[PDB]
Amino acid sequence: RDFNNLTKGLCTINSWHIYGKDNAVRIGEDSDVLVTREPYVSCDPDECRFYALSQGTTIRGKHSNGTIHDRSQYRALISWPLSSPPTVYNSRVECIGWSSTSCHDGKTRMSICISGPNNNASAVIWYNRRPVTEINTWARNILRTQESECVCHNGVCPVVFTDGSATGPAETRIYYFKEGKILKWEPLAGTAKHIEECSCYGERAEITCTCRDNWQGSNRPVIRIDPVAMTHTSQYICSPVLTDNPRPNDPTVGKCNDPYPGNNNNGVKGFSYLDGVNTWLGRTISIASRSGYEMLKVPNALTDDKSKPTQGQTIVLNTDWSGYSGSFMDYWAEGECYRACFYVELIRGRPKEDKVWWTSNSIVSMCSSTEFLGQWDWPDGAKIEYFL
Amino acid sequence: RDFNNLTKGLCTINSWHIYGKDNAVRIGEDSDVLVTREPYVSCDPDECRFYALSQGTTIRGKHSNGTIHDRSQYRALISWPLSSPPTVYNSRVECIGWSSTSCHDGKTRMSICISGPNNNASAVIWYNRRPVTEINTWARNILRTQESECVCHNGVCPVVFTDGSATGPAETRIYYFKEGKILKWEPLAGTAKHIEECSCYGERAEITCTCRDNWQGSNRPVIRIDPVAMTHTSQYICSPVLTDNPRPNDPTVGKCNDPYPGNNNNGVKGFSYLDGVNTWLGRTISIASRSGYEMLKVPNALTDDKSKPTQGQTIVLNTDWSGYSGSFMDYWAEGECYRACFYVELIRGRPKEDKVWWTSNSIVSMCSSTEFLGQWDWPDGAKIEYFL
Amino acid sequence: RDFNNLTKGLCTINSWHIYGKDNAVRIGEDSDVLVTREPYVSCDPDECRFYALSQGTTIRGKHSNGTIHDRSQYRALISWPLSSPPTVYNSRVECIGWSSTSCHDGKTRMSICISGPNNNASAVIWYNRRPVTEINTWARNILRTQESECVCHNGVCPVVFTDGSATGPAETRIYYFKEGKILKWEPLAGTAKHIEECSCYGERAEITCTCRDNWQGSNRPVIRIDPVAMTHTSQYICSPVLTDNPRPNDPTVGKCNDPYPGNNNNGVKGFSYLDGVNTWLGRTISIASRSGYEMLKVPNALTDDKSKPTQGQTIVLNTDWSGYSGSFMDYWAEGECYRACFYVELIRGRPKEDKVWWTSNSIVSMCSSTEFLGQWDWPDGAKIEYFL
Amino acid sequence: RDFNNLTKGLCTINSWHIYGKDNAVRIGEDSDVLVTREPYVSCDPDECRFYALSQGTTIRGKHSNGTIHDRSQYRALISWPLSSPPTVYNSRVECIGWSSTSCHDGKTRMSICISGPNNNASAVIWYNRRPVTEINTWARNILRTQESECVCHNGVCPVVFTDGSATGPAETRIYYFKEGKILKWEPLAGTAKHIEECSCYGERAEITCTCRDNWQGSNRPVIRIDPVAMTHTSQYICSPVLTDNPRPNDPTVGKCNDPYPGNNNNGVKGFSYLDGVNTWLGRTISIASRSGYEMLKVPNALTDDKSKPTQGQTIVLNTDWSGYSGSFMDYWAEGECYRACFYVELIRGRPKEDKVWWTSNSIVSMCSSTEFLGQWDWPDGAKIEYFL
Ligand SMILES: *[C@@H]1O[C@H](CO)[C@@H](O[C@@H]2O[C@H](CO)[C@@H](O[C@@H]3O[C@H](CO[C@H]4O[C@H](CO)[C@@H](O)[C@H](O[C@H]5O[C@H](CO)[C@@H](O)[C@H](O)[C@@H]5O)[C@@H]4O)[C@@H](O)[C@H](O[C@H]4O[C@H](CO)[C@@H](O)[C@H](O)[C@@H]4O[C@H]4O[C@H](CO)[C@@H](O)[C@H](O)[C@@H]4O[C@H]4O[C@H](CO)[C@@H](O)[C@H](O)[C@@H]4O)[C@@H]3O)[C@H](O)[C@H]2NC(C)=O)[C@H](O)[C@H]1NC(C)=O
Ligand SMILES: *[C@@H]1O[C@H](CO)[C@@H](O[C@@H]2O[C@H](CO)[C@@H](O[C@@H]3O[C@H](CO[C@H]4O[C@H](CO)[C@@H](O)[C@H](O[C@H]5O[C@H](CO)[C@@H](O)[C@H](O)[C@@H]5O)[C@@H]4O)[C@@H](O)[C@H](O[C@H]4O[C@H](CO)[C@@H](O)[C@H](O)[C@@H]4O[C@H]4O[C@H](CO)[C@@H](O)[C@H](O)[C@@H]4O[C@H]4O[C@H](CO)[C@@H](O)[C@H](O)[C@@H]4O)[C@@H]3O)[C@H](O)[C@H]2NC(C)=O)[C@H](O)[C@H]1NC(C)=O
Ligand SMILES: *[C@@H]1O[C@H](CO)[C@@H](O[C@@H]2O[C@H](CO)[C@@H](O[C@@H]3O[C@H](CO[C@H]4O[C@H](CO)[C@@H](O)[C@H](O[C@H]5O[C@H](CO)[C@@H](O)[C@H](O)[C@@H]5O)[C@@H]4O)[C@@H](O)[C@H](O[C@H]4O[C@H](CO)[C@@H](O)[C@H](O)[C@@H]4O[C@H]4O[C@H](CO)[C@@H](O)[C@H](O)[C@@H]4O[C@H]4O[C@H](CO)[C@@H](O)[C@H](O)[C@@H]4O)[C@@H]3O)[C@H](O)[C@H]2NC(C)=O)[C@H](O)[C@H]1NC(C)=O
Ligand SMILES: *[C@@H]1O[C@H](CO)[C@@H](O[C@@H]2O[C@H](CO)[C@@H](O[C@@H]3O[C@H](CO[C@H]4O[C@H](CO)[C@@H](O)[C@H](O[C@H]5O[C@H](CO)[C@@H](O)[C@H](O)[C@@H]5O)[C@@H]4O)[C@@H](O)[C@H](O[C@H]4O[C@H](CO)[C@@H](O)[C@H](O)[C@@H]4O[C@H]4O[C@H](CO)[C@@H](O)[C@H](O)[C@@H]4O[C@H]4O[C@H](CO)[C@@H](O)[C@H](O)[C@@H]4O)[C@@H]3O)[C@H](O)[C@H]2NC(C)=O)[C@H](O)[C@H]1NC(C)=O
Ligand SMILES: CC(=O)N[C@@H]1[C@@H](O)[C@@H](F)[C@](F)(C(=O)O)O[C@H]1C[C@H](O)CO
Ligand SMILES: CC(=O)N[C@@H]1[C@@H](O)[C@@H](F)[C@](F)(C(=O)O)O[C@H]1C[C@H](O)CO
Ligand SMILES: CC(=O)N[C@@H]1[C@@H](O)[C@@H](F)[C@](F)(C(=O)O)O[C@H]1C[C@H](O)CO
Ligand SMILES: CC(=O)N[C@@H]1[C@@H](O)[C@@H](F)[C@](F)(C(=O)O)O[C@H]1C[C@H](O)CO
Ligand SMILES: CC(=O)N[C@@H]1[C@@H](O)[C@@H](F)C(C(=O)O)=[O+][C@H]1C[C@H](O)CO
Ligand SMILES: [Ca+2]
Ligand SMILES: [Ca+2]
Ligand SMILES: [Ca+2]
Ligand SMILES: [Ca+2]
Repeated sequence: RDFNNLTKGLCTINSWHIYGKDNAVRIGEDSDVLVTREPYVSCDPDECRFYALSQGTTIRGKHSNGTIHDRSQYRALISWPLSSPPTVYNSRVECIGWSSTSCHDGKTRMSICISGPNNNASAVIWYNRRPVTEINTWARNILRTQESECVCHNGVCPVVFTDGSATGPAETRIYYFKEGKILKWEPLAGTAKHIEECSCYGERAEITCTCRDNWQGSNRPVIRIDPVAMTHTSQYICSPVLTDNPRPNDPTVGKCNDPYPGNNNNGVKGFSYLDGVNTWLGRTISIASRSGYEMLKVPNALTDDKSKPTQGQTIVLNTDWSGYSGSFMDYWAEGECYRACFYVELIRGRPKEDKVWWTSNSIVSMCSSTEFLGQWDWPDGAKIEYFL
Repeated sequence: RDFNNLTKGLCTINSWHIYGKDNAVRIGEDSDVLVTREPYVSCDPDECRFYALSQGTTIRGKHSNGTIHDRSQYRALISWPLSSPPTVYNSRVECIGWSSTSCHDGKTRMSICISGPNNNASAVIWYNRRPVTEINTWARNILRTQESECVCHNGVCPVVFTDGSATGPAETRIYYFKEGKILKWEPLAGTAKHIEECSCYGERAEITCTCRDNWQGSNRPVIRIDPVAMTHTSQYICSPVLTDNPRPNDPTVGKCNDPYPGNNNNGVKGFSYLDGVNTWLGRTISIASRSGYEMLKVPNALTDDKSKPTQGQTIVLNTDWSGYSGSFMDYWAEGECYRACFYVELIRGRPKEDKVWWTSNSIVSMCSSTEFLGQWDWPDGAKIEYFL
Repeated sequence: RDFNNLTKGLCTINSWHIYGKDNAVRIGEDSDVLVTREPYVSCDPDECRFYALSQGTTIRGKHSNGTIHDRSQYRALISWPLSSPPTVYNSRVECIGWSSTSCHDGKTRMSICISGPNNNASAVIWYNRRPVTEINTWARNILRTQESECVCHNGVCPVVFTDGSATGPAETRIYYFKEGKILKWEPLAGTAKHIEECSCYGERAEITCTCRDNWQGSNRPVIRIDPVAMTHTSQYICSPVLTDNPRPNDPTVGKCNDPYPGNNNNGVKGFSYLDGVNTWLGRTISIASRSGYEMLKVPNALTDDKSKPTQGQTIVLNTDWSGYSGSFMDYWAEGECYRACFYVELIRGRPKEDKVWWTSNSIVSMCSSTEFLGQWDWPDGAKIEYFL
Repeated sequence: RDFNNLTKGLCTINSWHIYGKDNAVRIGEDSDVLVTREPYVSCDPDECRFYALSQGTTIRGKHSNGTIHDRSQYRALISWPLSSPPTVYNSRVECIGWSSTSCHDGKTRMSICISGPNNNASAVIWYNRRPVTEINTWARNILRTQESECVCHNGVCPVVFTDGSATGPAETRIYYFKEGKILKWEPLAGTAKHIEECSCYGERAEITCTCRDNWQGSNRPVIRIDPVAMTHTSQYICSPVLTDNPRPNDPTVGKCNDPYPGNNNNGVKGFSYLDGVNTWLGRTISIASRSGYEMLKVPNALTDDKSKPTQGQTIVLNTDWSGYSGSFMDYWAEGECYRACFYVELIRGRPKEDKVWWTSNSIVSMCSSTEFLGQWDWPDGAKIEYFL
């Protein structure tokens, strides 16, 4: 009925409780589960759902052969009920394409899918399940966006896009949408040197995005957006607790306004919640591959170039595969504060498990507790050998 | 609540963006997907859906053997959520039969299915999911209709039917329905010499249908209908850019009031949007078979017998199978103009791929953009060899 | 909102048009379709659905072995969307048991299932999807009811039950329900000598049921019920056009108040519409087995012991299996009269096709037209050999 | 709209009628049915549903190997339509974990899942499908709860938890929730010496729970809770009709305030309805294993240490497997009294049927009748050999 406004601050994060888990690959071993990757979670005022890019085949289907590839005509943004698997029979298609974002503004949902060949991609912006706006590639090199939910304030839903090189300077733009229409866009500003796959959350009328510097940075760039003034800035997380992957070993002092060097041309989508002493960072446990996942409480990580962990929680053991992770919150829960949440994509199959011809994932997701809860670990749980 | 009125003109068509794609044959390789053909798309005020004639079997089922045949007791008009595949578990049956049309008048949906043996077929007209009117065969030779959506204006939904020869003069009638009841019908008038499978759209209180002259014409007949006066006329697209299939090579000058010769007794359902300089024609790229699909901007194609393309867009490469194509619009979108849309049926299996015993299709669909968007191609994507 | 009242007469029946067909056995060859038998159709004010007794297994499942048996703990009344098949994933369970009826009174649905061993069965009467009343066996011999929809008038929904011998005198009772509670019951009166499986319809405040005399009659008993006075009478169809199965050949004169002899201890559920000159009878074409199905217009069949057909329609060829048939109408359609409808169960498998270990059916259903429509035939369409 | 209040007494229980049965294992032999255990039933004001702990795999799936284990990261509370099976495509996930309860307070549903390793488990309390409260393990030994529905009165929904030894003293707490928040909790009081898996029901503003003393008792402990004062007491069922399993043979005199000895360190979840002369107890027929199930009318069982059966009903024969059983009622049915209901879990597979590698169940459920209804027995019905 009214546009949602970001009027609350973050709740105190003292631990993470289990929120949703779909066990998709385990169940998909013998049921009609779509192959996916690049999942996320997003809430409407009455329902929270799982989202992902389908590969337009089931995991047991012969067409799963080749699904390591990221961009094909057979991909689509799909959504499905929380903690169910993305099946053929219960998945709703939001739009067609191989890069996406989606968010509800309090009245209805905007969803964005990019499709096309590398040199001629375009974004279609859907609002209230109708296409409204289209945006053509500006740099003719894989126009691409967040792969997790956007955030809205009073109708204004900013979205970060990047078009251009994955291994050198690219052209990043912030579009400010309302009802699916472009109110304004700006080129990237501040000191972030490369931006991909922003993970965003909203509190007290401000939107914070933690992104992936694929080119040089093992610290993560951060964009902070004012959705009333429609202006932004960017920097890196200052902390020596480095949160991309792959990455070098943690130093004692990080970098605020430049990429922390050591790994070039690679990375993973990730997120953080940056809120003074209430600051938690996600990362893979391995510095080498997408294995393991932990949350670390790192007070003032954004602004303190020597901040180190004061607390932590294991999400996925380093003997289990992880993948993309990102932020969402239920902006429509009752209560005085917004409860931080996140998901981790648990990638199975290629390239690490190459006895199968497919790549897919399942999802685990947690939200914060003000309790100090006991931890478990949350692996995908499938036995690859069953698929041989 | 009120009947919809065609009060808008067409938006400017500067390119086509991806709208929906179900990847049915790829997914159907290992999931319970119904065999179909003759698909289309149609919008209600709150939802747009895929439609097709089911063959009353799954593609992996042994009963798919023989589904090259067009008319059996096991066919039905089914609909299903946009870009999902037509599965056993998510397909809604509209009515029983082997030829159909369907359209929403703003209050509720009329759907029409024809069934019966060739010499004794009948149409049942459903309105608000109840049968209301029945129409018996008048020429005792395969009573048949549009195979794509009809259009309504103030409750009046005209529908084109043909009964009689596919290879000689036949009896074409235009019925004017309201709430499922016959207000009036007229025999075909104007200069179109044979009519099948009209693809219709509505703008500024007028309904334009592009049809298939199966008997002699490689140019397409056009019926223009006034749904207030309930009168119509017909002619052919004047343009030398010939849009049936199979067809001869394009000439320099077309024919306005007669079939353009060169191919007899064959054709394919197709469509155009005819709007002065804003005129786009669809066709197969091959002149010989249902391969490839392109959109061509052909200014004043309807009225200019020498008009040639000023712009174009590839939809399906000539190394991929196409099939039937037709028009629909979301008459209930917000905004100042109606956004032209279309689908292309991507036929797989027999007769061209005869190593399988079945015939089926999947669907791709696009709508117009006022941007000049980059193009991709959109094949079915299934590997027939997986089905061997 | 209000109880429905039977305030209309029957429409003129000049032919039958196709209404619904689920092709369940064809589709069930390779999808998760439940084994059923004893199907029917029943309308709510907003929706008409298919109903049947499930056998609590799929047709391809190993537990379909043995489903020739009528009464087990694994049966339930299920319903599902019109013309879809009864699948595991789309079938709604109404209640548990192996004999049923169901009807909507304009406010909500009453459904009745009987379960139990032969000597200790009981009916549970559900209303608004809650159990309300229970009725214990009175004759300790397979308490059983209509296997097709009941009819309501001003809240009053009479239902016919029989308890006792299938091959001799039994105890038949008519219960008058309102909101699931017993207002009254009466023992069978009039001249019908044995009653099973009544097929009912309602017009002008009167409910007519055509039933099965399993003991002696090849003519069908008829119960006429006044749902305001809650009284009834019974007789047989007088016509020599005999409509049970198996049966002797048709005579020239039938019997009004006694069973027409020639076949003992056997029969099939069937129906008629008895409305003066507007009278149509259903029967199997074979006098020997459940093969073929036709509708015959037999003016004054109920009251004229020499009435013969003046018109007819083939529904199922005598080279195709039929089965149970029964009546329903959409009491909530718009218009001045009620449109007669019926279904025919198309039984496949045992005992006639004993190369499979299962028994199941699919459904075909038609409603009357005031047109003289062309006829087709409507077989199940499955190839038993595919199931070997 | 308003919180439900327990304002009715129990209806007179003269027998039990069949309520729901899903036949899950029979159907699951060839369809995508999830492996479960620990099922129950719970009503909302408009719908009653089946609930269970999923094992995050189908029964035919290779991941069903190992599902004898109770606690894994792949378990979740799921619900699904009454008498349908828990399939991949129709099961709704309530929350993630391996121990649960759920109840509707008249406005919305509270659901509670516990997850974690044995020494660090936590409960998450969901209300209106959002997480609201979290409770950390207090005794670091498998925090666990009812495995059947809780009961609410005026918003207050008490829940029994136990943390600590299964074979010695443990710490049992009663939490009083409202809108998902903790109003109060108390440590267990009264004379019950060990509490697990309480089966609860509500009448005349009082909640009665029959539980499992795993440590020493073959009589069942009972907790009676006042949800207005938020206080409780506990004792055992006094009756010599002993209702745990395994158990010694029935004596002539039971124990009111102590465990009846004979079996240590084992038991099964069960229930009773304790209402003076209207008192019925459930138990397994075997004293040795979870085989058979009967209901016994035992007047004043709670308070009379010599009470013996005056009536009974067989639910499951002693030649069929049973399992957990528990109580629920439809608090929103019309009428002057609440109708007692219960379910029995029918466990199949390991450890008793060890030719399969899985453990699963199906469900049967009954409600009371004021009639003296004939009895049937209600086995799972699957043939284990089909799964070999
Ligand atoms: C039941 O559940 C409980 C709740 O989960 C669980 O208790 C939790 O236990 C976990 C696991 O131990 C704790 O997480 C750790 O937290 C560490 C920080 O806390 C320490 O440091 C603080 C600041 O000085 C102290 O305040 C704090 O003390 C207080 O709390 C204590 C409770 O544990 C209590 O006993 C104390 O007396 C006191 O009150 C405490 O001493 C955190 O540092 C640690 O993370 C590091 O270690 C992990 C390896 O285990 C790494 O995976 C992680 O990445 C961090 O180390 C890496 O990075 C650092 C920063 O750069 C580097 O310095 C390190 O060298 C290391 O770097 C290497 O590895 C990297 C990752 O691979 C790589 O990138 C680098 O390049 C390099 O190779 C962990 O998060 C959690 O906080 C506890 N929670 C609570 C509320 O207590 C309990 O155990 C369970 N109970 C049972 C019975 O099972
Ligand atoms: C990224 O995305 C971009 C957007 O899609 C894409 O750019 C697009 O490129 C396509 C593919 O080239 C363009 O489509 C073509 O459009 C042609 C018409 O445009 C020409 O002619 C105009 C009129 O004289 C000129 O105004 C126009 O110039 C302007 O625009 C230019 C941009 O391309 C610019 O460079 C110019 O300087 C200027 O500003 C331009 O010169 C259209 O004619 C063509 O269709 C024909 O060709 C296809 C074969 O390629 C056939 O499949 C098609 O059927 C048409 O040819 C057939 O039919 C004609 C009519 O009868 C016959 O004359 C021909 O002989 C031929 O007939 C044979 O074949 C038939 C079909 O099989 C058969 O039936 C016959 O019997 C016979 O055998 C095509 O549609 C598109 O317009 C561009 N869109 C835009 C906005 O620019 C860009 O390339 C992508 N970028 C990258 C980097 O990949
Ligand atoms: C396109 O669609 C059209 C619409 O469906 C279709 O036309 C229809 O054609 C069917 C099939 O022929 C017609 O059904 C038949 O109707 C017969 C009754 O009509 C006749 O009798 C009337 C009364 O005297 C005449 O008024 C009537 O004449 C009028 O209409 C004519 C149109 O056909 C027109 O030409 C005339 O000039 C005139 O205006 C007409 O003469 C009906 O009797 C018949 O049923 C019997 O026959 C079937 C065998 O074909 C049996 O299966 C059926 O059971 C009936 O016969 C059995 O039972 C009788 C009663 O006891 C016995 O007397 C018989 O001996 C026989 O009994 C044996 O078999 C039993 C069943 O197995 C068994 O139980 C017994 O023991 C014994 O063994 C049939 O229903 C239909 O009415 C036409 N509809 C219309 C509107 O015209 C048209 O053909 C299709 N067009 C094309 C081009 O394909
Ligand atoms: C059609 O449907 C009808 C409705 O279901 C069905 O009739 C029902 O029949 C069942 C099965 O017989 C009845 O259930 C039994 O009820 C017994 C109690 O009723 C008796 O005792 C009363 C009190 O003295 C008498 O009032 C009562 O008489 C009245 O009713 C009669 C109707 O049957 C009528 O004929 C009379 O004239 C009169 O009006 C009647 O005499 C109940 O005791 C019995 O339960 C015990 O027996 C079962 C074994 O069959 C055990 O499984 C069960 O556990 C109970 O025995 C065990 O426990 C007792 C208590 O400790 C011990 O004393 C026993 O020794 C025994 O203990 C062993 O076994 C235990 C379990 O394994 C073990 O734990 C122990 O350690 C030890 O090893 C049973 O519930 C039902 O009440 C009838 N219902 C009605 C309304 O009539 C009818 O038969 C069907 N009709 C047809 C035609 O099929
Ligand atoms: C899931 C998994 O086995 N992760 C291990 C981790 O347990 C660990 F052994 C590791 F060496 C690592 O990268 O930390 O190697 C991973 C595999 C490797 O980095 C890419 O092949
Ligand atoms: C899909 C496909 O292969 N189309 C080719 C086109 O690529 C092309 F090669 C063609 F020759 C054509 O008709 O244009 O032949 C088609 C096949 C043929 O016309 C019928 O067999
Ligand atoms: C379906 C079918 O084949 N019906 C034929 C009918 O075509 C016919 F040949 C018949 F002889 C008949 O009963 O009319 O026999 C049926 C089979 C038989 O009565 C029982 O086996
Ligand atoms: C289902 C079943 O066979 N139950 C029988 C009962 O029929 C019975 F024979 C029994 F001995 C019993 O425990 O009563 O043994 C059960 C199996 C045993 O207790 C554990 O293996
Ligand atoms: C939480 C848990 O492990 N519950 C299991 C249950 O899954 C189930 F497996 C079970 C059982 O079947 O007996 O026992 C309980 C635990 C007992 O109550 C002893 O404390
Ligand atoms: Ca990087
Ligand atoms: Ca032609
Ligand atoms: Ca008979
Ligand atoms: Ca015990």
